[PDB]
Amino acid sequence: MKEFYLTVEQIGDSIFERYIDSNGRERTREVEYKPSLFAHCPESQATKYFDIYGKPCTRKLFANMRDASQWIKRMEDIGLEALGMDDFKLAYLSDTYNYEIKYDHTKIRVANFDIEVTSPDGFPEPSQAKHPIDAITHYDSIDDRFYVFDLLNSPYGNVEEWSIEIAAKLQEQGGDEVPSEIIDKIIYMPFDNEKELLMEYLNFWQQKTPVILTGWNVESFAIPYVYNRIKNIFGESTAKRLSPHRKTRVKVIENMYGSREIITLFGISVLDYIDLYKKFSFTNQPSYSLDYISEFELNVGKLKYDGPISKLRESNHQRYISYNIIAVYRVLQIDAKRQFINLSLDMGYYAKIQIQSVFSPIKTWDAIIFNSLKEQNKVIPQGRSHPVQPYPGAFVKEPIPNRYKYVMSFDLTSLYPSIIRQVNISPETIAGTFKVAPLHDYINAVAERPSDVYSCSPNGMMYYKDRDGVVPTEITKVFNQRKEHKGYMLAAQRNGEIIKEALHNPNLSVDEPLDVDYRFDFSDEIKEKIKKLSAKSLNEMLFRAQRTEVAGMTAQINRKALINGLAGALGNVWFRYYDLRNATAITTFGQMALQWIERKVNEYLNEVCGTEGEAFVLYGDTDSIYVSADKIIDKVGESKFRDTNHWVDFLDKFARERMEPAIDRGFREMCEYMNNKQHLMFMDREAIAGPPLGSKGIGGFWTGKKRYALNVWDMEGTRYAEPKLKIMGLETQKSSTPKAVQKALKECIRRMLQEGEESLQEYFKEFEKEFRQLNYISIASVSSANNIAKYDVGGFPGPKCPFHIRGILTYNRAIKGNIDAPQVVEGEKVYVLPLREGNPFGDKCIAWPSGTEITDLIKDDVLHWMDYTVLLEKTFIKPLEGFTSAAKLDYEKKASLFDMFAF
DNA sequence: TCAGGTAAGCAGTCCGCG
DNA sequence: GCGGACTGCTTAC
Ligand SMILES: Nc1ccn([C@H]2C[C@H](O)[C@@H](COP(=O)(O)OP(=O)(O)OP(=O)(O)O)O2)c(=O)n1
Ligand SMILES: [Mg+2]
Ligand SMILES: [Mg+2]
Repeated sequence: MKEFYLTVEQIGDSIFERYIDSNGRERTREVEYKPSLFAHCPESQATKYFDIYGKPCTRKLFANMRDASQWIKRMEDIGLEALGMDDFKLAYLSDTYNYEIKYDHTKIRVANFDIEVTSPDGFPEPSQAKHPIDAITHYDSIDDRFYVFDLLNSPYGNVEEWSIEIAAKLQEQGGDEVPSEIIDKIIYMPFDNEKELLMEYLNFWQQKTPVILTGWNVESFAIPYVYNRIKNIFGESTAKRLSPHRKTRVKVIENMYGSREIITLFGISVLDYIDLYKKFSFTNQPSYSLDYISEFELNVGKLKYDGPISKLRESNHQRYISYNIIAVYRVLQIDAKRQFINLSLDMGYYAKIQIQSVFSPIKTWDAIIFNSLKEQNKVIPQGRSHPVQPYPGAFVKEPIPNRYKYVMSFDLTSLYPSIIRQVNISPETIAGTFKVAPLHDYINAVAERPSDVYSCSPNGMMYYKDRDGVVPTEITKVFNQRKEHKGYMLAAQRNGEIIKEALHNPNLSVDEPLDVDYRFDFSDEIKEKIKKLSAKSLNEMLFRAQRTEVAGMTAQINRKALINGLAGALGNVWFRYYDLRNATAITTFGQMALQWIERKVNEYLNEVCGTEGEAFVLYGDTDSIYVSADKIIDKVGESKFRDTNHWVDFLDKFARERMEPAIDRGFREMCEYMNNKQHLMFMDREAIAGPPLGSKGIGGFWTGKKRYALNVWDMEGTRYAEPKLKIMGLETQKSSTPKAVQKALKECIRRMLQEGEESLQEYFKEFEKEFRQLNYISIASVSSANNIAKYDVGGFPGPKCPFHIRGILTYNRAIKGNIDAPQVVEGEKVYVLPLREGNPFGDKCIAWPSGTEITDLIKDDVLHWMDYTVLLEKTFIKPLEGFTSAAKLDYEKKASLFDMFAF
């Protein structure tokens, strides 16, 4: 076995490292690491160390890390650059693991835990920890066991032991329905008192010390609550046993409004799953409660109980403990699906950072680039201070609002990273500048050629062509990984569609799902076998295919996110390689590329159609073009196609055989114009969109920038069994839009695009008539709630008070005095409802914590005073009015001369 | 909402617009 | 009532 680190820390002049040794065993060591830093030196001094610009450096080897840090300070005092890796544990990892790390996840202890705390007087604050911890469930990935620590005796009630037998039984049997597959994995430990529970928990923790520590809100709640509670009962030294090195730090996390505390446990890598989910899922959710996310991710029912959670232990200890166990399992279930832990480990070990640093793209890239440059004995520059300066980004074309019947789209592959590679944009590759013409002049190829020597961006920057910069080199490596995983994702997607087709004609038989790798396109043999399978086996295969697609999505999109993160890091003042010249070189080239190719595609299609000056490109955003294909379809004639799939094939062939070579010629010319190092502008066909053949559907529409809908039949080579709606920006896509309203607006759009005006009018009429029956939560708007205190003029709305904040203030007055009433949390999200005039709440709206039922203290009055009319107009009618006017449709049948009863 | 980036949409407040 | 200046929030990329 090749060795790999688990955790690394600097504590004074020592590195503390936990690691897996050559025999696969977990060990810990203290190393008195002597760091090196660098200073510029005269050419007269023979050296093997050079900075990124090729200037010679002397290496200074320090007696200890404190000496090195002090030297950095004195160098600032003198006014001289202190070069090298100033984060010493990153240098330590680089020296200790001077190879591509291969890690074995089976040896890494991943701990998932959740605690329960009964509190009669509101939310139990982690920084006070004034209430007993009465349950802990702690899952250990190495043991594959759920360790349950259950407090039987508390000042808030004495209870009986939890029953695994009742826990396993169905809810319909009066049981808790703890999943059958974890029942035999539960190790249950009841405790007479809290001191014994906590002492035993620490002994357990010492035996099975987490490397990766996760759960739901563990960083903001569970960890600080456990640490502070132990601290309160036993003292500080005992609480610090949560750290393998007995070192902890209270860390103050600042935001805009804006501060909270966490506990850093040295020698542990905390990856709170809520934060992993927020970074890696690419969702924006109305609520981030575990119940909400679990329901969204797994389609599992909410954990049902009677009364408040503050009385659950006393009234139903059995359910209390079962739900604590289930809470831990649901995070495991989400991860088995999303694979964010696996992703974090992959990224972390690739970069050679503390695993928790994956949350920082700057730290991630700083380490990758340092390791790369170190291999060539090059020396990284010192991070400098920079004022924050705004800079220009992408071009977005203003579309003409309209219906668009036949649409084909194209999108540049990893644009920004591709620009970096093509132009060779890097700190050490800057060759100089050239005199800029207006962007329009480059777009139209009338400007003077920037350089005959160097590779250029239209922002005025020139780059060397003799060798690749470190940024192009390293971005290429991660890009290639992304490309591989996207390949697996798309194959699984295509494979899913094959299964969906078979599900139309399932064989009536008893059989098993096929053992197949869904990351690769099914062979003919597999395809034949699939057509002979039962619906039960096919649905299981579909589930597996979709789980494979999810796994591939996680791996690809977040590698895409990482490489795009490097382009953005160049525009962040804290990045070691911050340079607005390089950040703007990328964005400005991107603007030119889009508009260059818009002109080229327009010219090509005008030529092939035998027309002049017509706009075929209807829209573009950053690196995409949307092309009107009406004229292409019309040249062969609607009536010449057998079915929808026939014209989809035609457009697919047209894109591949005609348009793609034209796009490529256009970009090859642009590459020569800018004298770039390597042509890397690859613009794959994305969507083929249109109405079903023979229908009255409109196919698509745009209302404005970043606001459109398309009926897609093929997306990047995935031919759908059923057409899929691609809706961007519209209210159906916004977490702020009520759930039921998203659903209704989506159906209106479906009818518009697939069936036509009449079908849309029928549905509108029905929804308008029935909507007052919808559950209040389904028709509540959602909003983040920041700056509640600012607009609070005890306790009424101050000047310019936002609508949702007014709602919260209404809520606060209506629950005033109640210690048990759920409190709106600053920075979190609320449901919002309008209130009818003359209501007992004294204002026009009310808001309460999102993902929850409004407290029974006021529920009936809210339900009675809900303004359904205002609700409908604001969330449904107004957006729909926007869709239909853009599409030139009416959602209500206009009067005609035919209106003499007989239609 | 600690944690790479910019562009740009819509809701709402305030208040002008004879 | 619509829209402009402005804040707040949320999306596309
Ligand atoms: N969060 C984001 C999203 C996008 N972009 C920029 C960089 C992208 O390269 C460009 C185009 O966005 P795409 O969504 O088309 O993503 P890519 O082109 O990078 O990848 P691909 O199109 O291959 O999926 O926009 C960004 O800086 N930050
Ligand atoms: Mg792209
Ligand atoms: Mg794009």
